[PDB]
Order: sequence, then C-alpha cells, then structure tokens
Amino acid sequence: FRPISVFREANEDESGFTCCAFSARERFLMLGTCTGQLKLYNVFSGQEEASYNCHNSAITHLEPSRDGSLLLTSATWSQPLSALWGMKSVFDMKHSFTEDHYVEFSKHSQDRVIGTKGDIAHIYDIQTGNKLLTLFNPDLANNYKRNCATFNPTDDLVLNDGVLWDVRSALAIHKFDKFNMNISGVFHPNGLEVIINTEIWDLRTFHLLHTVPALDQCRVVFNHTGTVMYGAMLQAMKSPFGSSFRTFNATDYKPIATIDVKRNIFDLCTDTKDCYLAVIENQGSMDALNMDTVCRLYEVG
Ligand SMILES: CC(C)(Cc1ccccc1)c1cc2ccccc2c2nccn12
Ligand SMILES: CC(C)(Cc1ccccc1)c1cc2ccccc2c2nccn12
Repeated sequence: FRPISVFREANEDESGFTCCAFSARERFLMLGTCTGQLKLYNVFSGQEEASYNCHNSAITHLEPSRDGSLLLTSATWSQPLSALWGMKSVFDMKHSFTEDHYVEFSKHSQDRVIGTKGDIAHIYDIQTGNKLLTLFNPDLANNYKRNCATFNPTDDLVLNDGVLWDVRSALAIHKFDKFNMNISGVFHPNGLEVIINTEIWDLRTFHLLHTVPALDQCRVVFNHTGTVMYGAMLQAMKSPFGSSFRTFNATDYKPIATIDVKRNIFDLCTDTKDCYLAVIENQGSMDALNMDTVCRLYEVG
C-alpha cells in the first residue's frame, strides 16, 4: 500500500468527510460529509468539483450506480433517512425511503433498491419508487445491531439479519446461527458463499467452510474482480471503525496484509480497475469539538 494522494474537505475550518465511493468518472471520488453534503473531488489534486446538500444530518452511506445515472445516500437522523438521486445533467431527488437507515442497489441489474430498517428489509422498484417486498420473520430474527440487508450477485437471494431469503418466493430459506452482536454478513461475489463475521458458509450445503478470526466485527468490502477482500473493524462524531484494515485473498481467505493507519477509519472503497484504495481517516478523536477527516488514496494496485 503506497500512499498516492491525501486531501481534506475544502471550504471548511474542519474537514467532515464521512463516506466515499468512486464515481463512474475515473479520477473523481464522491464523498459524503457530516453536514449531509455530497461532493465530487479530484482524487489526485484534491480539488472540489461539485457540491449538493442531500441531507440536513451527516451522510452515513452512499452508493453510486455503475452506469453513472443514480446515487443512494443515507443520513443520520433526518427524515427522510435515505434517498435516491439522479445525476444526469441536473442533480435531483428521484425517491426517498422514509425510515430506511441504509440502502443498496441490486447487483446484476440495478433496477431495485434494498433498504434496512432495524431487523426488516424493504425492496423498492427504482422507476416507481414502490415498495415491492418486506422481508421479515420475527421467529428467525438475529437482531444484529449493524444489520445491512443485501442482494446476492444474481439479485435472486437476500441476506437480511442472518437470514437467507429467496426473492422470487419471498420465503426464508435458512437462518444462520448468531455468533456475534453486530455483523449480519455479505455475499461473496462468487455467488456460492456468505461471510458472516468470522464464519464463511457454503450456500449449497450450509457447511462451515472457514473460520477467520481476524474478520471479527469487520465490515467486508471486495475489490471489483473479487480476488481481494478488505476488512475494517467496528470501534469498541464517533468513528464507525478503528484504525486498521485487513486484506484477505478472496479465494482461500488467507491473510494478505494488516495496515494500521493510526487514525480511526470512517470508510474505504476501491476503483473499478482495483488500482486504488480510498480511505477516510480521522485526524481527531471522537472527543474533538469538530471532525477533521482526510481522504487518503493508496495504490494496491
Ligand atoms: C450532475 C452534475 C451537474 C454533474 C457535474 C457538475 C459539475 C462538475 C462535475 C459534475 C452534478 C453532479 C454531482 C455529483 C456529486 C455531488 C454533487 C453534484 C452536483 N451538484 C450540482 C451539479 N452536480
Ligand atoms: C454503519 C455504517 C454504514 C458502516 C457499517 C458498519 C457495520 C456494518 C455495515 C456498515 C457507517 C456508519 C457511519 C456513522 C457515522 C459516520 C460515517 C459512517 C459510515 N461511513 C461509511 C459506512 N458508515
């Protein structure tokens, strides 16, 4: 991991970056802020290119669509909590998702949104904004504190609160046992495995494939080719993560690197060519009057 660039928020006594994702335009990173702005930066010069006030509370998550035309955001206490934005010509709001505190696109065909409200997942149509499905079974809930509902790479399975759902049937297929308080899991991009905290489960057999202790309390991100997995660990404006991230081979789950950047991490993401890792790092503690985050770009890569 060679450092390539660093920048702080412009136009600001203190720097309030909270989350990031590369745009569909190469060289440009999208970042959310603690005042609910979405900004576009040149990742090498550190130049702010554009700004929009998406929310009147801190941005906690964003996801751009692959084709460049849409963006999801989630805020902190604002109503609506999550929204979908169009970014063709004029930046505008298309839909909002009133009490969903987290939202993702579908993966194969990005025509749906999946939102999380506590233990409950909601699936929405992008065009109409309509709620198509609610996935929730009170007998199967794990009540994970950092529940994030997510589609599998083919958009036909959902993981919500440690429960595997079939989207077409709207039926729970399997409940994975609860082995931690917080992390609910993701799908591996191979379509065959799920990573729930320290457990890797096979989707065809439900056997345990691997135990990876170093994934405890880690938010997992994959690079775009699906060969490397990045883990940032939840903290014991408070940072969501501690100051180290871990990388693993995505095919055999063997450790590649432990990087302690010595600053609490707010977010990390890779570009679509997997040359770079962008990391939001806090120069301040949570005791500071104000936030002072930087975006650091590392070549992996
Ligand atoms: C859609 C567009 C006009 C594109 C554009 C405009 C100027 C420079 C580069 C790209 C635009 C995009 C955007 C993306 C993220 C955060 C804010 C904005 C934003 N705020 C008002 C304008 N925009
Ligand atoms: C809760 C989460 C979505 C991170 C997460 C944790 C566990 C499981 C999945 C996802 C998140 C929270 C937050 C709160 C304050 C400021 C920035 C952020 C922020 N920036 C990128 C993500 N976040």
